[PDB]
Amino acid sequence: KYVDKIHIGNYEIDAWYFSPFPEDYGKQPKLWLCEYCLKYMKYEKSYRFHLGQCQWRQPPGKEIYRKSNISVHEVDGKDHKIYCQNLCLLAKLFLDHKTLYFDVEPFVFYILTEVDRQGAHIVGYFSKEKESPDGNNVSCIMILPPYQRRGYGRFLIAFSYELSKLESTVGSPEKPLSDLGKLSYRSYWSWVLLENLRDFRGTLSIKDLSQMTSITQNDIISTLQSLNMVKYWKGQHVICVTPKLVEEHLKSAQYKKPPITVDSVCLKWAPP
Ligand SMILES: O=C(NNS(=O)(=O)c1ccc2ccccc2c1)c1ccccc1F
Ligand SMILES: [Zn+2]
Repeated sequence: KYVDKIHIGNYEIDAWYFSPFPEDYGKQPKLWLCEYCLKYMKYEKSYRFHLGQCQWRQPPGKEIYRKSNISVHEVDGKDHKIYCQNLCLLAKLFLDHKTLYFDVEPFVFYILTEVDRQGAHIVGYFSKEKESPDGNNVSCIMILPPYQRRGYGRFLIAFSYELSKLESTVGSPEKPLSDLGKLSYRSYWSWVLLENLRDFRGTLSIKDLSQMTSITQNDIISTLQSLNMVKYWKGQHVICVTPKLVEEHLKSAQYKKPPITVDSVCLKWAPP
């Protein structure tokens, strides 16, 4: 009755949540998605026919990042409506709190792919309001289950701050965050802040850290609290940490997997 399993690329993936594909699509045992155009289909036969015919081998929009075989495409919801609606219905299978699937025009979508000889394979994405009244620099972020916990979520979170830095603005993801989203942002913020506290030497204040990283002061402060690296004095949070304790944290298991890093030399972007 609801869609409970999809086939995309060479993956079969079980759903985590309800997504409002049309009812007739839910009745089938699996929904079959083209991994390049994200068209959803009811039958293995319509899928195989589509695979032989569809000419797309990467997302639409502009390739604003490419380094080796990792790419990001910026897709404006106005310009590529059906692709963006297909993407938001795919995403809602894995996101409990996303509420927007059809009214995609106010958004831009950043699609992460891993490229081989056959084409550019979707890993995940984040959407971003073109104008955010609350200064959200991500609306929803989703990594398909077979790619989770493999460094791609860290990449996309960093990429969203690389956009904010080019916009000279701070930003924070829209709440609520998933359980894995919370842990991922906390760990990302902790790494970034701890690296800056090692590097600039050298009394940076919180407002300094916010300008260097585009992380809001509130998210810097909550992170520093979790790390016990702030004192409070006459109504003000103040950084309080030794170079040794910064190094103890940076040496922890949390930060030991080799990251896929955003190389800003490979990012081609200016404010929309
Ligand atoms: O797949 C994910 N997270 N896991 S991850 O491997 O990309 C990751 C995420 C953040 C990290 C921060 C510091 C050190 C290593 C980190 C590794 C993920 C899924 C949904 C939403 C956000 C996410 F980030
Ligand atoms: Zn297709």
